[PDB]
Amino acid sequence: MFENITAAPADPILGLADLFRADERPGKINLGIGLYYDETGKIPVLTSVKKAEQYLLENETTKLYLGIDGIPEFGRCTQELLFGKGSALINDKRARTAQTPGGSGALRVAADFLAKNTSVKRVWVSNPSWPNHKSVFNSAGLEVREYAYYDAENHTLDFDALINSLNEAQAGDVVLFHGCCHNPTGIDPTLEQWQTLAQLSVEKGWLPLFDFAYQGFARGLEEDAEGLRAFAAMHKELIVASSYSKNFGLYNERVGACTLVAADSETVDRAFSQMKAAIRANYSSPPAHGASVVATILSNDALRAIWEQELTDMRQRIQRMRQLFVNTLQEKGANRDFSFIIKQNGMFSFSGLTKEQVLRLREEFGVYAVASGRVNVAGMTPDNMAPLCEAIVAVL
Amino acid sequence: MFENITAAPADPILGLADLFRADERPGKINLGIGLYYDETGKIPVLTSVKKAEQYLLENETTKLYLGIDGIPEFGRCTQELLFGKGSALINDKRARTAQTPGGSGALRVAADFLAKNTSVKRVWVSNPSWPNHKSVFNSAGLEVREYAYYDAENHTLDFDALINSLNEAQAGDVVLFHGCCHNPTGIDPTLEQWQTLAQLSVEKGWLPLFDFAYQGFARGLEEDAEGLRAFAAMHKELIVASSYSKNFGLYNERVGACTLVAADSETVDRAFSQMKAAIRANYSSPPAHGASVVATILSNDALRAIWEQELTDMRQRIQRMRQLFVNTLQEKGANRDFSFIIKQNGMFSFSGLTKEQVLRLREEFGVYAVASGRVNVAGMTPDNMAPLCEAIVAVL
Ligand SMILES: *Cc1c(COP(=O)(O)O)cnc(C)c1O
Ligand SMILES: *Cc1c(COP(=O)(O)O)cnc(C)c1O
Ligand SMILES: O=C(O)CCc1c[nH]c2ccccc12
Repeated sequence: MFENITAAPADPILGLADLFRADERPGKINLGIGLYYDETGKIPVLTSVKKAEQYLLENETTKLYLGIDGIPEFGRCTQELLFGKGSALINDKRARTAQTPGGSGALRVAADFLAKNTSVKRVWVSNPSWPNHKSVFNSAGLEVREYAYYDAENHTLDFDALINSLNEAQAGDVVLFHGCCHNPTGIDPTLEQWQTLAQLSVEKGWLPLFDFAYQGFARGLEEDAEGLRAFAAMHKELIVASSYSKNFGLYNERVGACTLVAADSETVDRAFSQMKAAIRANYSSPPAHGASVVATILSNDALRAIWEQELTDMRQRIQRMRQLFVNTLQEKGANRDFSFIIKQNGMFSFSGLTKEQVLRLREEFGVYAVASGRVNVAGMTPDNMAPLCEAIVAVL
Repeated sequence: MFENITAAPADPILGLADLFRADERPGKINLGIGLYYDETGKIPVLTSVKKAEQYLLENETTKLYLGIDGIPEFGRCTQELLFGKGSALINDKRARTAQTPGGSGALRVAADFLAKNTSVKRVWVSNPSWPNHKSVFNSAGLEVREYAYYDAENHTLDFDALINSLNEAQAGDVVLFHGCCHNPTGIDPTLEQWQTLAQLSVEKGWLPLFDFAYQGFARGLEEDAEGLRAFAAMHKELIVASSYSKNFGLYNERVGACTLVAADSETVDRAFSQMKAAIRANYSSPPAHGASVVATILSNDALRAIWEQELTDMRQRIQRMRQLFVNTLQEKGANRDFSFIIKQNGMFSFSGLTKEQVLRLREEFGVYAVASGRVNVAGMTPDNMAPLCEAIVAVL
C-alpha cells in the first residue's frame, strides 16, 4: 500500500533546521527559523513561565480533559489582548475563542471550518507570505490566491499594487492579513492604511482572517492590535488566528488561539458550534500545559508585569541588533545601503540577498538564512555580529 | 457569512459532560466519559507524573520547537511498548513513530495521510464502535463501513458475524481494530482469534489500523500487545494509533502516537515523509509537556517502576469495582443476570440498558451513562456503589 509513496519535498523553513543541526562546522550561525535568542545565544524559557510552571506543578490536582475549546480564562484573556479593555465585541458577547495547538493549529481549524461551513472557495494571501499558509489552506481544499504587497525596489509596502491586486478578490472571499510584524517582510501598514483596507473590505464583501503571531514585537501589546482593532470596528464578522509561541517563548507547548466574530451572539454561538465540531474531528481537545501557563501569567498582576517586561526586553533587544546589523555591515564596507532594515519590525528582515548568495553564505560560511533571503535578526548577537557581517559582505 | 450556519449536534460523549457540569443535583454520578476515578472519586495526577514534572521544571532550559514527529526518545519508547523489546520491526528499522496530540490526533493524522497518499477509499470500523471514529475518517473524506462484532444476546464477540461481514471488505480497504479493551463493548478477541484475524487480512489485502488507547488496563502491558504483535508478525504494512491518556492519566496534555509500519526502511521513510507532511499542514509540531513526561518516565527505571505500579493499581481497582458492581446489583434486586460484566475488559461495561432506561437514570436518579448503555466502571466507588445500584434496580 505504501510501495509507491513519493517522498515529500522539504519544508523550506523547517527542513533547514535539520540541515543546520547536521552540520559539524564549528562557528555555524542560524538565521533561519524565527526563534528569539538572547545575548548569550540561547533560546531560554522566560522566568515568568518558569514561575507559572512551578505554580502549576504545585497546584494542579488533575489532568482532566479540557473542553474542546480549552481553558475559559485563557479565552477571556486572549480576547482582551486582541480587542481591548472595553471592547464591544466582548460586551456584546460577539467573540468566541478556541484555544488551539499553536497559531498553526488555529489556521487549520479556521480552514476546515470555512471549507465545511461556508461557501468560501479561495483565500487571498500576501506575496510574499509565510509558506505554511498555502499548505494549510490547500489541505482544507481551499484555493490560495496572492495579492501584491511588497515593493522590492523600494523596501516598502506597495499600497496601490496591493489594492489593485485585491480588486480581483470577490465578495465572500477570505482575505488574510498579518497582524503586525509581516512575515517575511517586516513591513506593516500604517494605521491609516489599515483604516483604508478596513473600509475597503467592508465594501468588497471580504472575510478578514488575521494571522497574529507577534503581538508585542513591533511597537507594543496595545499598538500592535491597532489594525485588527480597526477592522473589528467595521466588521460583523472576522477570524483571528493568534499565537503565543513567540511573545511567551512557548514554541513547543503549542499555544495559540482561534477567535471567531459574528454580528451577534446568537450567530457567533451557532458558528462556533461548527468550529468546535471541526476540532472534535481533529485533535479533540487542546494540550493544557502551555495554555495554563499563559492564562496564569495574564491573570496575575505580578507575573504579568514581569512577563511584559521580558517581552519588552526581547523586542528592544531585536531593535538593538537591527541597528547593530546595519552599522556593522556598513563598517565592513558593504556595497549596498541596508538602512531600510531599520524600518522593518519584528524578528526578521528581508535582506535582499539572492537565492545564490544565501546558498553561498551557507555552504561557504555556515550562515543559515532562508532562500527568500529572510534573515532572523533575533538570532544575531554581539558576538556573532562580526563574522556574520563579513560573510554577507563577501557575497555581495 | 455565518448567518446560515446550522448549529452542530453535540458530542454524544463530550456533550454529556456539559450537562453533567450544569446539573446542580447534589448526588450526581458520572459514568459517562472514560476517566479513571479513585476510591475517593477524584481524577488524580499520577505520582510518577508529578515526579517527572518537577524534573522537567528544574531541568528544562528551552521551549524550542520540537521536530514534526516530536521527541525521538518518546518514539523509541512507544515502539518498545507496542512491538516489544527486541522486535524485528525495530531492528529492521521498519517502524517510524510520530508523537501526536492524543490518540485522537493520531487517528486524524493517519486519516489525512491515507486520504492523500494511498487510494484507500474506505475504513471498516466495528459495530458498535467509538463514536468519534466516523467523524475523524469522514473529515478526511473517507468512507466508514461497519463490521459486525458484538453478540448482544449472549454478551460476547460474534466471531462468525465478524468474519462474515469483513468478506465485503475489498483488498486495500482499511480495517480498524481496537488493540484491547474494546470501546464500548469490553470484549476483545482471544490470541487465537487475533491470530486468525491476522491471517485473514493478509489473505484479503487489508491495511490494519490499530486504535490502542488502553494498553495495560486489560491484563498488562505486554499482554495487551499480543494482538498487535501477532499482526506485526504477518504484516508488511500497519498503522498504530496509540494514546497515553488513560494509562498515564495525561488526558489534557494530548499524548499519543502514530506508528507507521512498512516492509522496509526505505519504504517506511518515504511514506513517513508524507505523514510528516500531513502534520505540517495541520498543527505543525506536537506539544512537548505530556510527551516529555512520558519519555521521562519510560526511560528511567525508578519512575518507570513507580508508574507500572500505579497503572497496575488502576487496573486492579477497576477489576474490583467490576465484581463489586455485579454483586451489589444482585444483592439489591436486579431481575437480570449481570455476570457477563466480569468478562469484560477495561474501563467500561456494555450494560445492556436501553436508551430509555439511561434517560431515566439521568433525569430521574442523577446517574450519567452513555446512551449506548455503556457505563464507566472506573467511575464507580465503594461509596457510590449502593445508590448507583439502587437507581439501577429502579429502572429494570
Ligand atoms: C510562527 C507563525 C505562525 C504560527 O506559529 P505557531 O508556532 O504555530 O504558533 C503563524 N503565522 C506566522 C506568520 C508565523 O510566523
Ligand atoms: C480515548 C480514546 C482514544 C484517544 O483519546 P485521546 O484522549 O485523544 O488519546 C482513541 N480511541 C478510543 C477508542 C478512545 O476511547
Ligand atoms: O468515552 C470515551 O471513549 C473516553 C472518554 C472520551 C469521551 N469522548 C472522547 C473524545 C476523545 C477522547 C476521549 C473521549
